[PDB]
Formats: sequence, C-alpha cells, structure tokens
Amino acid sequence: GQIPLKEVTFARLNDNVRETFLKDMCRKYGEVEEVEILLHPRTRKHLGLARVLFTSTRGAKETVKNLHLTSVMGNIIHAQLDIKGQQRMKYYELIVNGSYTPQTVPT
Repeated sequence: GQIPLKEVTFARLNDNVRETFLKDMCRKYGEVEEVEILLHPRTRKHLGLARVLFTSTRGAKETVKNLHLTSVMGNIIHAQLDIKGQQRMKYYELIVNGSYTPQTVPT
C-alpha cells in the first residue's frame, strides 16, 4: 500500500454486532483505536457495515486474516483493508440507493 493500512471495512455484519461487540471482538486481534457502524440515513438501521481503526498495521492485517469469511452471530463476515472508506462508501451507496440489502451487498 502507498500509505499505512490501519483501517478495516466490515460488510454483512449481523445487526446485533454494533460498536461494543466490534470493539470486544477486534481487541482479540489488535489494539483498536475506533469503531463505527454505518446506519441507513432514514431508518437509522444497521447496514451491516463498519469501520475499525487499529493502532498498527499488524492489528488490521490479523483482523482481516481471522475474521474475513468467519461466521459471527450467524452471518458470514466480509472484512478487508480499506483506504478512506472507498469500498465501505460504495457498499453504503449500493444498499441505501441501490437494490441490495445488508446481507446481499456485492463485495
């Protein structure tokens, strides 16, 4: 990467996986600085999307290694490194404006 890859984008999160769960879970894999869940602009419901910022690139990479395609609360997580929420924002747009749901967004 051309800059430090410290941030992970999650998609297809079960709607019970909110900020406290995310932080507790991701602390197993690296030191977590911040967690954020994205909500629908109108309903304020969970889009299955989240941002988790780590202190080190090692924490972001370990998180991706261990959680991508892992089932958490009965849904298979998508987890990838993301710069400036490029992919995360596309997924937001596809679910909110497009025809997709949180569990069917194409990644």
